[PDB]
Amino acid sequence: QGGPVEILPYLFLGSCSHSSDLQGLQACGITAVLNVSASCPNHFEGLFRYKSIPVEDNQMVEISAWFQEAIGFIDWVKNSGGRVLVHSQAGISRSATICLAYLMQSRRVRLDEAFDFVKQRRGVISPNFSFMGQLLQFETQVLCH
Repeated sequence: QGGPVEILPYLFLGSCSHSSDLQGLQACGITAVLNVSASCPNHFEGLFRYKSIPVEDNQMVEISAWFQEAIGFIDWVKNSGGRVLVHSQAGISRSATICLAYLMQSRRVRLDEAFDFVKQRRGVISPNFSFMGQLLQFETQVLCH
């Protein structure tokens, strides 16, 4: 029971085909669009604020470089923009991971309570099933740093 990701009525995230009806419904009344494609951190605005995150092409694109970018783009929209929607590009939870950083550096809940809030269990990326070691790493990475 999961798939689509949505944090509060201001932050929205997709993942699989659900990103179509979702990104479209919000598109009608959207403000900041996190186009996870390329062109590095680009700040366009076809309709309001188009954000572009540099994606990669290997395994699942390491998301350790979008920590400050995610919380800087998502927070910059909630503090002035309005609604930020992160799109996907491989039926993966990469987009939900970006919003995770926001809830971490902004809500201070670490990937533990943050991942548990953005959605329910069932949904582990990369080799990380039945394991509780990854915790202080992302914490000091998105919060402390």
